[PDB]
Amino acid sequence: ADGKAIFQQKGCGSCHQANVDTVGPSLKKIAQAYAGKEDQLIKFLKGEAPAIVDPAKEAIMKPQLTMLKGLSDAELKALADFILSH
Amino acid sequence: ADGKAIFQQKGCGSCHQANVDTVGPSLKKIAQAYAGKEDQLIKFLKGEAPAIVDPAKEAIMKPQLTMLKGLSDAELKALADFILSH
Ligand code: HEC
Ligand code: HEC
Repeated sequence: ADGKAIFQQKGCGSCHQANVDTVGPSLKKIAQAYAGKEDQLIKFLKGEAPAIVDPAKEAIMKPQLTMLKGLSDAELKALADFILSH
Repeated sequence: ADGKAIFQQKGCGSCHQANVDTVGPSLKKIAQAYAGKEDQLIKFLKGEAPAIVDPAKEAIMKPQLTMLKGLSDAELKALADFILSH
């Protein structure tokens, strides 16, 4: 699986730039928060774990997770590993 | 159906403020573009009609439409009529 392609095509980049906080936190910031926590990042992406980066705006991000409900666990992992690479 | 509640809960407001263009066009701008074109706005929301407001960023908005695939046509109309009210 291609985490970069999934990220692109689900429209995530609109709120998540690599190195700058905008509507959502940067990928760099998310990657740092979830360093060594890949399993938890996958859980988050499933709606299974709490926001740990910007809880003030948790409810804004939550609905975006609905996009990901067609992905396998391997694809979710690939998406997580793309995020973590930043 | 409650178009305002649908808008809120699908997370649309993150990119669409009432009166200011941000990541996406303002609701006011969209409402003006689709004045007298409710049917076309509903088609757009279904993935059925082209972007007429900001075609440069059509591909950014498109994936957001996937959220709306659980809505009835009446609910899509309510969402359209909430947008149009601006
Ligand atoms: C409409 C803007 C928007 C879009 C589009 C968006 N996000 Fe977010 N995202 C946010 C906001 C706001 C936050 C901060 C709230 C939070 O931390 O949960 C956030 C936070 C996150 C976080 C950190 C969660 C945490 O632990 O705090 C991850 C991971 C994430 N988004 C992934 C994604 C992915 C993957 C996509 C594409 C499926 C996506 N986002 C699309 C707005 C967006
Ligand atoms: C990640 C930011 C983002 C989110 C969240 C978002 N949009 Fe958009 N939207 C855009 C962008 C960028 C445009 C400009 C491209 C375009 O006009 O299609 C746009 C344009 C539109 C338009 C005008 C389409 C046209 O004819 O040009 C409508 C209607 C719209 N969005 C409705 C919605 C609704 C309803 C939701 C919630 C289900 C939503 N948007 C969520 C970014 C977003």
